Amino acid sequence: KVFGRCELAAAMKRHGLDNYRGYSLGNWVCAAKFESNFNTQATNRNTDGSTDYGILQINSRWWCNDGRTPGSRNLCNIPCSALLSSDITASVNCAKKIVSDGNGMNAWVAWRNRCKGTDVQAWIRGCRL
Repeated sequence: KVFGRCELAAAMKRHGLDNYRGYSLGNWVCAAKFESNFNTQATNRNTDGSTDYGILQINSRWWCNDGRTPGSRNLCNIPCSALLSSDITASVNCAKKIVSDGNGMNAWVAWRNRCKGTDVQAWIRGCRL
C-alpha cells in the first residue's frame, strides 16, 4: 500500500509515534518519505547481505528474521515479512525499540543525512490533527 502524506501522519499519531523519545511527528513522516517513499512493500538489499524492510526500512541484521542473514539477531521477535503489511502496527512497535537503543533517530541514515536539523514541521502541514 502506498500511503498519502496525511494518511500516514494520522496512522503514526494513532499508534503513539508523535513525540516518542522527543521526536516530533514531522520527523517520523520525513524518515518514511525518504526511506520508502510511503510504500509499505519496499525492500532494499545492503552490501553486507542484510535487507531493509517496510515503510521505515528496518534491518534484518539486528531487528527481524528473513532466514538468509547469517549471524544476525531477531530483537523485535517478528518475521521480516510482517513489516511489509498494509497495517503499520508491526513497523511502529519495532521503530519504538530502535529509537530507544541509545543513538536516537541516527539509526536511520536517511533521517541523519536528509531530515535532521531541517524544518520537519512542513511534512505534517495541512493535515487535520
